Amino acid sequence: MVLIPNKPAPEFHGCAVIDGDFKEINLKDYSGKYVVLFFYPADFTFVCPTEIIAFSDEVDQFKSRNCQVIACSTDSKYSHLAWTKQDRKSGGLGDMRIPLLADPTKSIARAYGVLDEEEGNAFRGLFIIDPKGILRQITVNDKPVGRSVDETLRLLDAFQFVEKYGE
Repeated sequence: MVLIPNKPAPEFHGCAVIDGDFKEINLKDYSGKYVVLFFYPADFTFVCPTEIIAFSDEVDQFKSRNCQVIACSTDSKYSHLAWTKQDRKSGGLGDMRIPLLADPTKSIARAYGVLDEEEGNAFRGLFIIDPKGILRQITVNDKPVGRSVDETLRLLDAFQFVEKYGE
């Protein structure tokens, strides 16, 4: 919808696969932490399992900034689980260090305004949310083009800097 920074981010709950298990997560569960919520389309893709792997591999950098990264797509909780079990060599996902939140009702994606209604999957949206649950950053790419880990870290730094100071 009309998503705007400096307003409370739309709340979301759902089943996410974490370390090979189904756990229910809620945006409120991360109160006190920064949250990067990023959506992707399809799954076991011939290109770009790599983008998700990219963020997973640098998960250390996000834990460092007191930030929880959450990946999300319009697939079922079971599809996600399958992607983890598939190794990286096959077009799979290998080991995952960040939660895959499943959005099969498409409601979370439509809530963050990133749903391609014509095709039924999400755009490449990225959202940064405050420890108080306030939206700080909105990024949406056309489907072919992916996201930088460095850019997300740069933004996280800027926001956390302003949070401590402001100049």
